Amino acid sequence: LSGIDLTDLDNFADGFPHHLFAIHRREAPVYWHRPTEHTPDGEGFWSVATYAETLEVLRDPVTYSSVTGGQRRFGGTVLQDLPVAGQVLNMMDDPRHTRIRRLVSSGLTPRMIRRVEDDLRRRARGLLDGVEPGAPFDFVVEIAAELPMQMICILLGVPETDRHWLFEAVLYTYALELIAGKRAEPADDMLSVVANALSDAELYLFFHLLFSAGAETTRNSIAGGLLALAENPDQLQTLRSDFELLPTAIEEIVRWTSPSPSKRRTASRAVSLGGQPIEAGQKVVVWEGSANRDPSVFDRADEFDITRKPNPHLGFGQGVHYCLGANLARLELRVLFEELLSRFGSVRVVEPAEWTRSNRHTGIRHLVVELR
Amino acid sequence: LSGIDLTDLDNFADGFPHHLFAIHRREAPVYWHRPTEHTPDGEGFWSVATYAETLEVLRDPVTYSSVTGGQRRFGGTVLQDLPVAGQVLNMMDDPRHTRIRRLVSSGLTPRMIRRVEDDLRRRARGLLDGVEPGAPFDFVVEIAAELPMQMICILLGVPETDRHWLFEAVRLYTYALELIAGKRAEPADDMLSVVANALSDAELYLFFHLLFSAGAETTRNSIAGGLLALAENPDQLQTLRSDFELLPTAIEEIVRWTSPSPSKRRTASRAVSLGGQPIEAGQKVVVWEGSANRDPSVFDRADEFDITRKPNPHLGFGQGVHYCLGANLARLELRVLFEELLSRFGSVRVVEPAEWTRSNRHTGIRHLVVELR
Ligand code: HEM
Ligand code: HEM
Ligand SMILES: O=C(NCCCn1ccnc1)N[C@]12C[C@H]3C[C@H](C[C@H](C3)C1)C2
Ligand SMILES: O=C(NCCCn1ccnc1)N[C@]12C[C@H]3C[C@H](C[C@H](C3)C1)C2
Repeated sequence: LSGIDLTDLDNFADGFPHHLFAIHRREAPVYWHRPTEHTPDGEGFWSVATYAETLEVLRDPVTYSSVTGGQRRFGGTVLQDLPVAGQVLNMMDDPRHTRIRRLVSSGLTPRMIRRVEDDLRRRARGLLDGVEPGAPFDFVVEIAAELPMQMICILLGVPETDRHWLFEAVLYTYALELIAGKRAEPADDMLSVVANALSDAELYLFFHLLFSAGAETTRNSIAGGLLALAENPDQLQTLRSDFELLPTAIEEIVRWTSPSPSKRRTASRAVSLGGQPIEAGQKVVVWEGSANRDPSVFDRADEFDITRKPNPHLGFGQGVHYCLGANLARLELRVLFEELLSRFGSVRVVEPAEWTRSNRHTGIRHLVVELR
Repeated sequence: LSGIDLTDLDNFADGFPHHLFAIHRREAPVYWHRPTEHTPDGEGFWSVATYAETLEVLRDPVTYSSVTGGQRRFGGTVLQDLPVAGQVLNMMDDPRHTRIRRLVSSGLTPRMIRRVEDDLRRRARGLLDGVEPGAPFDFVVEIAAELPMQMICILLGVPETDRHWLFEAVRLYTYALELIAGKRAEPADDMLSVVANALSDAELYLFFHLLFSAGAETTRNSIAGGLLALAENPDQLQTLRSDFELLPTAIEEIVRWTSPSPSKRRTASRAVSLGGQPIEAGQKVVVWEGSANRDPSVFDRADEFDITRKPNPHLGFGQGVHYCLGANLARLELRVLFEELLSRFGSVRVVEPAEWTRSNRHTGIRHLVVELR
């Protein structure tokens, strides 16, 4: 561990480095990672690689704050200190977090869910209908990105005409206008619900939180799922032959892909974690991408198994900040794989996957496939 | 004023709308501007167009906070509330403001000012030597942008080889964080090192951008606007070019006239009256130095450009505790550029109408096509 820099992004250029986290889990489940030239803020942090200790952190939001602690001016939930701490739902503590989470949730109505589902089924059908069997194409650009971006446009009440403003961005001006329109005439969408309850800055952070959940996190689960099934063709065949297995399979996709593999917190008081003495103000990073392959908890943790049960993965978090979009993500994955696997039992990856170079997101930038 | 929206940027796309602000000074020096669809946050604000009241706000930083007030979560010094309030020098209050201000000015050493000056003189001479007389060219892109960007690169300690990251932004984020890390590893004789080695990466980046803004936006705009004004006033151009002893007075007039940073926001921290109106804690207050700088109660012939204007107690660099730390650097940029240009050229023709930036926070020219002879 002394020689491994978890802030050196070159270690993440080829995917999540499971082999380095095996070392971390074995040698030091909780340890103090000194800063290097790559480390945000020039400051060390506690690094947590195992499941039980990761959950200890997640389940104690008072001790392990999503805002700040000690004399630290601001923290948040990424390793770099950010002044947006406190001002966006994921970087918020109680009592404000409970209120705002209730407000956001109030906008995820049964009708919105059906609106998303109806659009997703039509769109996924159309996209998969236009695939040329056996012809190579980039699955990330042509399919994986499109579906969840349209979902988030529907949640945010972005008119169909204006969705180009969002896509081209993967903006501020358009979002502020969209925000002012909804204050003017409230509309039946989540951006309207939050805008008519907050500053424009807070609204824009919310906007980007969800644009990120779709554009990035959900897209990455989709592409990663296709790659995992491509690597496990026997499992692909089993799954396509009985979609009753799909909900269980989707959970394994999220555990395996862990698209959001790390979180930061800030200790608010002295505390002992994994036998280590944490001080008020210090940064703690948990690695759900490592917890999710902890062999203390998951049998054959380094194998993809679409039947895995139980599957208590931390891919959508755990506790008070648990992913509000978890079921939307599941719905995207379910519909996409129904339409894809109904059509195609052969998935060949024809160039090596190109990964995003990040320790905050595990994502595939390009995945060139042929479907038959 | 009932039919005027000072938050509608269509009103600022052609320069600062001096006509609207003459109406504002006449009708209601201080008044409550209701929000429109263009108004940040959907919230009204007090708008302050006259010199006396502008000055009064600037000079009372306890009442008129640069952070927040009342129950408001965060404010800052633009109309939109920003969560960077409290975390960058200009959006800070005492006691932290004083500490950080002194830190930053400790880096404006005589040797740094010399480094800037020696570079400026060389580059300004190079650039003007390169001009083809009579041939049209974009003064903003070719000259007015270049000089002050080089200045702020010197202040922040950006190696000449990495200066393109900044020019191409006007990728930078990533570069700035590596530059910050390098100043922590190996302290250098520059302003960024001084601040880095006294703060989070965020805070340092916000400081980096503050100075970057100061150079690439505000100083650039003074230079381009100063040339436009001289072009519009050719007799004064001639008088100036005959006697460079007039330059210091002229430069103050350039700053008054151009008012490159023509508005500021504050947040009231307590109940107070301004211009005979009651302000309550939490309420936004926007002052318009661009307007104050043409208030006829203070400036004779206020709507006329006069290079000899004395006195000239303009608010173009602020006033009170947040007064521009770069005032002498901006004046130096202006002085060298106009020495060098007016030495060579007594004829300045603007050949395409000026293209203005669309903003009520900055008054600046995006393109200014000139011929010099
Ligand atoms: C496969 C896709 C997704 C994954 C893996 C994922 C993962 C996560 C995780 C790990 C957290 C916990 C954050 C923390 O502990 O600090 C979270 C929170 C959150 N997610 Fe997702 N997410 C996904 C999709 C979405 C979608 C589509 C939405 C759209 C509604 C969404 C909205 C949210 C929100 C609003 C939070 C913050 C909840 C709170 O702090 O109370 N997520 N997500
Ligand atoms: C013609 C060019 C410039 C103009 C018109 C200008 C204008 C201003 C104004 C109006 C303020 C007051 C802000 C407030 O009251 O909220 C200010 C502050 C400031 N200026 Fe400039 N500026 C110019 C160039 C520069 C330069 C070249 C620097 C480089 C050091 C600079 C550095 C600063 C700093 C650091 C502050 C904040 C000081 C504080 O908050 O304590 N400015 N400037
Ligand atoms: O914090 C997140 N995403 C959390 C992890 C991914 N996710 C999103 C929803 N479910 C999972 N995103 C932002 C995006 C912008 C705006 C704010 C603050 C900074 C900058 C980061 C939020
Ligand atoms: O606040 C200013 N500029 C003040 C007026 C221009 N100026 C600068 C120095 N003298 C004059 N700039 C920032 C630039 C970035 C980073 C912080 C906060 C936001 C976003 C705005 C500062």
